[PDB]
Amino acid sequence: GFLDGKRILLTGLLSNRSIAYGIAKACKREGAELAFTYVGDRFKDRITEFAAEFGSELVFPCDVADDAQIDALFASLKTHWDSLDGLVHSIGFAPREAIAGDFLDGLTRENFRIAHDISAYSFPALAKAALPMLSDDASLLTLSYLGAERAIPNYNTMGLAKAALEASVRYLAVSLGAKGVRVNAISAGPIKTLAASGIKSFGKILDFVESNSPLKRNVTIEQVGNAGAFLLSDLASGVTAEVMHVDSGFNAVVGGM
Amino acid sequence: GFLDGKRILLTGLLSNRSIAYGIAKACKREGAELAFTYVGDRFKDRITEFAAEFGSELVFPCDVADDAQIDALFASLKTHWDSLDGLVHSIGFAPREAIAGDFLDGLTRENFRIAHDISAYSFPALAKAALPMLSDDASLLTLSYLGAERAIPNYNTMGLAKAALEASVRYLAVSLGAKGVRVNAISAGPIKTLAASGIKSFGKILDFVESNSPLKRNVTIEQVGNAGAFLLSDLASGVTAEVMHVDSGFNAVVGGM
Amino acid sequence: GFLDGKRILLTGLLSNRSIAYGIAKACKREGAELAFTYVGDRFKDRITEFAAEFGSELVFPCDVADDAQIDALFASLKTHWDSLDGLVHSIGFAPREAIAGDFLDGLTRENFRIAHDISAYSFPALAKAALPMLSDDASLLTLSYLGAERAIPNYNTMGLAKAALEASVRYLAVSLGAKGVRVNAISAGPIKTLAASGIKSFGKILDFVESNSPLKRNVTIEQVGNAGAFLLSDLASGVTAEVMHVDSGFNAVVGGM
Amino acid sequence: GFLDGKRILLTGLLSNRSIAYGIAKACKREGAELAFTYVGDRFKDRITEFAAEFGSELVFPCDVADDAQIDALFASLKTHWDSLDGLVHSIGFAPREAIAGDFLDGLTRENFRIAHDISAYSFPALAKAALPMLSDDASLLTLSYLGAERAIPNYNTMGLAKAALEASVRYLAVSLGAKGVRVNAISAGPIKTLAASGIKSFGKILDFVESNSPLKRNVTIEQVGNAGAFLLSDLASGVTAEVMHVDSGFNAVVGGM
Ligand SMILES: NC(=O)c1ccc[n+]([C@@H]2O[C@H](COP(=O)([O-])OP(=O)(O)OC[C@H]3O[C@@H](n4cnc5c(N)ncnc54)[C@H](O)[C@@H]3O)[C@@H](O)[C@H]2O)c1
Ligand SMILES: NC(=O)c1ccc[n+]([C@@H]2O[C@H](COP(=O)([O-])OP(=O)(O)OC[C@H]3O[C@@H](n4cnc5c(N)ncnc54)[C@H](O)[C@@H]3O)[C@@H](O)[C@H]2O)c1
Ligand SMILES: NC(=O)c1ccc[n+]([C@@H]2O[C@H](COP(=O)([O-])OP(=O)(O)OC[C@H]3O[C@@H](n4cnc5c(N)ncnc54)[C@H](O)[C@@H]3O)[C@@H](O)[C@H]2O)c1
Ligand SMILES: NC(=O)c1ccc[n+]([C@@H]2O[C@H](COP(=O)([O-])OP(=O)(O)OC[C@H]3O[C@@H](n4cnc5c(N)ncnc54)[C@H](O)[C@@H]3O)[C@@H](O)[C@H]2O)c1
Ligand SMILES: CCCc1ccc(Oc2ccccc2)c(O)c1
Ligand SMILES: CCCc1ccc(Oc2ccccc2)c(O)c1
Ligand SMILES: CCCc1ccc(Oc2ccccc2)c(O)c1
Ligand SMILES: CCCc1ccc(Oc2ccccc2)c(O)c1
Repeated sequence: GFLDGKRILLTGLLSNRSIAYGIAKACKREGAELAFTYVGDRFKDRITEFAAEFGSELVFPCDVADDAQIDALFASLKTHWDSLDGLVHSIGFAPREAIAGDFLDGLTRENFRIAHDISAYSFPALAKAALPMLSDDASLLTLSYLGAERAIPNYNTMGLAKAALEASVRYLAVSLGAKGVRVNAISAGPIKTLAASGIKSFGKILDFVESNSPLKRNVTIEQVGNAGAFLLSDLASGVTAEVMHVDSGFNAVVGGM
Repeated sequence: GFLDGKRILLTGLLSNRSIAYGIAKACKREGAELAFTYVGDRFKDRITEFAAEFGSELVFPCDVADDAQIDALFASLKTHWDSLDGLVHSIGFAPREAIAGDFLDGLTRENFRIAHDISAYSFPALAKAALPMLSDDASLLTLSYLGAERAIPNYNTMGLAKAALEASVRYLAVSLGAKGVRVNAISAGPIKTLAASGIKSFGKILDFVESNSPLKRNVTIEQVGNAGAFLLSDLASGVTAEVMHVDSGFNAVVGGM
Repeated sequence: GFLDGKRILLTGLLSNRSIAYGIAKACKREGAELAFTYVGDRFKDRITEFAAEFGSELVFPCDVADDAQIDALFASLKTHWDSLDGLVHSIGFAPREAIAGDFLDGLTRENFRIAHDISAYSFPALAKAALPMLSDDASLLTLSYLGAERAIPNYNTMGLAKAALEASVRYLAVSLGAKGVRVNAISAGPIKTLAASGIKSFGKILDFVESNSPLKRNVTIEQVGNAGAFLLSDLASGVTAEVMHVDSGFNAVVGGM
Repeated sequence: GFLDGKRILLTGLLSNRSIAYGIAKACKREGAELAFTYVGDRFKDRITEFAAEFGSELVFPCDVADDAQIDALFASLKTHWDSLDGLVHSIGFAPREAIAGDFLDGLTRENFRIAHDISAYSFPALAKAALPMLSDDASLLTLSYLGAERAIPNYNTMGLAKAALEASVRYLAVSLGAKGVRVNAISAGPIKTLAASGIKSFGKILDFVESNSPLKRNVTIEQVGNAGAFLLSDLASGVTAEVMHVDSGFNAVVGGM
């Protein structure tokens, strides 16, 4: 398939409901060879299974909060893979206050810092840290959300991280485009994942979108998985710096009238 | 491949440099079954060859300026294909004055009318005219340009057609999304085609883009072809109402500084 | 005030609820000198009153559908005013089918043509037709709507006109910016006017916006009037090609969740 | 004038070339009553003059890096002013590496943190910290740049801060819009200020924009000053969550072809 022989490092695979999960399936299904990351020694076992399920024996710890691990990650990886062809950044986090209720009520220098550190900075951070072993046709891909461009209830500080993340996509594309590397983001629709547990009335949004999206249905990690494989592949060799909505077209309407 | 067994009607195939040409290759290459259109009886012979080259024997006249032919087109087609799975609208035109030099100098109620009739109206026109035989996973795809969103020298009235075209994409996605139909547009970078002959200093733009695009190179009909196949395919089953830039990332920078 | 001595031609003044009405008040209130247009001989009397109410004795017929009247308009005007300092385009229209119910159900080559002729073409049409007597600090201003950028129920074909109109703003700004002329558009929120009678469930939208706008209220022609004066004024001497939302911030949220 | 009797706190006034300077002039000129901030005890003297020049005797230290001073600021201010009617955030900063040369070359967890802390977080930070004494017609205004939406050479990490800042504008508008408070940003064109010294080839950009802007000229702090007075005033009572370009229309074109 269109990923035959491509070596892709996937982050953010946590459950079988993870967006990163559907992207692994879609990649494996297209010939890709995969490697994975996890956070903390207490997940080391779960990711090892998941990796086995995709014929991979490569699992690496990486707390994107630690310069040390990010650097360790690519040193380790280097001994197994000669070069890297794809990196998937499926990483987000915000203190629980910062994504609950009133925007200003959850705001503090600390929450802001953390949400931006982990959800925004980490993406170009990993990029700089892969630059060395990246290939010439290589493709980076990150996940984002409509909340970066429009005020969504409860999203709050996540909204700002995501705006910064999407700006980094553009600055990455320019920085790495010289070397033939492409950088893109997918803007996904609401999908019930672990991370999604912290968005109160997530159920309200999900229902709303199913009512008003042009396609009148919710998206799935397979749909998102499928678009990602594309962007990671050479079919998308003319596509860099894009932010691609995959949300049954929801961004495009004004719903509920 | 990801288009196995899909039946796709392609318009705007004129030369072997046409965008519609690269999209046919990409589709055929992915298992698609193709049908084509042409304008005027004096091209009837050329399109028949082209169709042969993609294992097709289906060629149909269609001047999108004529309600008659647009209707004839889908009546004819109906006797061969039971249903339609994909339609590609690769059609643009503007009187030569309207895309030369000063915007206001080429402006006249007549030019405006024509450019909008042919380049914009025709897309949803064809859609209404296919609605009857369209399938449930069907996908519509049109071509557009960055000049719809930013003032490009010489583009002029084409700029306005293209803004209207892109708006129709959204209204189409809503109208047809109920029936499971997806509608999308690709925003292509500068490609030396016959239509591109009418843009003076097209050579200036093309050179500029090659200098300043993040990927530092120009796009090709194969790159555009490849993205189109994707959008026409069920890989993009979560993607509707999108306008997808395929231009080495050019929209995303500010060049020449 | 900030319009002292500026001579401004206003179109689209039909009732005392018209957007063009609130812009006249705001302009007069700021020292402006006004002139007005009307359509058909059977409104000649109403506009004459309205003009009196703003200390003006200048009323001119102009069916923007007729090259003749558009030209007559500025010939006439020229004998009274030596030069023009501001033009307000407050003109929209679409056959009733084209803004009712299903998008595709109201679509016909004829409706499309008409809505685009009157709502879109007319703006740059008038501009070319004023170019001769326009001054160096002159400012053009048109009205638009959020339906140009996102699919709104019932808006339909008006959506496409408005996208083309907004593109013309950019091409105008480039064309006339050389001569010091500025061109801008205001994107207004829902306001109960005569034109708004043709949007079924306009009452539904208006209520929705009042519920979900960040400011939690609907806009008024005075609010729109006030922004327009600004754009027409030399306060906005650094502002061209802008599309300025004036809608209690509605474009910026995702409502109803 | 349109700011008669309004009490506005201005930050970021550093030189007579400051953007905040032109906004003070424009505000004073329209009837406003002003108060100012400064950073560090070694500027205490300069701001005191500047404040005298606008008939103000209110100057307050505020390192937006310190929770302490931000809180002190509004406690102090409270004893002089009963309530606040306008706040201007004219604050930006990034380590010199982060805005020099290659994006990835200037990237470090620390630079990112700092640029986001000072340029992005500080705006809603100040807002929460003013909420108590803010009035019902109150208006917040921040400064931003086109680099938030498109990759500009050298801007780099500033690009991301600015994207986050502009997202905060939307989330602010929603949070404070309930209480009648409006929140807006101005996207300014290149202006030779102290902060602008750190952008290498700033002179290249400034020249480029003067060549290609629709108005064919650069903007000035008076032009920006004038737009800001507007947004701070009740003329803009229908305008919240907007990001208003003031850049001779530069965002709207594609230059250099
Ligand atoms: N759920 C949705 O609807 C949705 C929509 C759009 C985007 N997203 C985005 O997609 C991404 C994935 O979220 P998800 O929905 O698949 O939920 P998920 O929980 O399955 O994925 C989140 C991942 O973030 C990882 N992560 C958190 N902190 C980390 C750290 N300090 N270092 C490294 N990794 C860390 C978690 O381990 C987890 O694997 C996120 O970036 C999120 O913003 C989710
Ligand atoms: N080269 C560029 O960078 C570029 C970018 C974006 C979109 N396009 C678009 O793609 C399409 C074609 O591009 P192209 O470069 O191959 O131009 P092309 O001239 O080489 O081919 C386009 C085809 O549209 C045809 N056409 C004209 N009138 C028609 C009608 N009434 N009915 C059906 N077809 C008609 C033309 O004759 C031509 O065959 C157009 O829609 C154009 O707007 C070109
Ligand atoms: N209410 C809304 O929310 C809203 C929002 C944005 C823009 N508008 C726009 O502002 C303008 C008018 O709004 P309105 O609410 O006052 O509608 P209105 O009907 O109350 O007044 C608009 C005027 O345009 C006039 N017009 C029609 N054909 C004309 C022609 N050939 N030449 C000159 N004028 C003509 C109408 O007759 C009417 O007098 C239109 O451009 C419309 O698109 C309305
Ligand atoms: N120069 C331009 O072309 C331009 C264009 C668009 C936006 N801007 C933006 O406008 C704002 C003002 O910049 P400027 O161009 O007027 O230059 P400026 O130097 O005159 O203003 C910058 C201000 O930021 C202040 N500041 C820096 N660190 C601070 C801190 N730790 N705490 C509080 N205040 C601090 C400085 O004291 C200074 O007063 C910035 O936010 C900038 O991003 C500048
Ligand atoms: C609103 C649903 C969309 C969405 C859901 C979950 C998301 O994942 C999060 C959310 C907050 C913090 C960390 C990760 C997300 O980015 C986007
Ligand atoms: C730089 C030229 C970009 C471009 C070239 C050809 C294009 O196709 C045309 C051109 C003119 C009229 C109608 C359709 C186009 O849309 C855009
Ligand atoms: C919710 C309605 C918004 C709206 C109302 C009236 C408007 O003015 C019209 C309406 C229909 C046709 C032509 C011009 C408008 O543009 C937008
Ligand atoms: C490129 C010119 C536009 C611009 C110039 C100076 C600016 O001010 C800065 C820049 C970097 C760090 C801190 C403040 C700015 O935001 C935007």
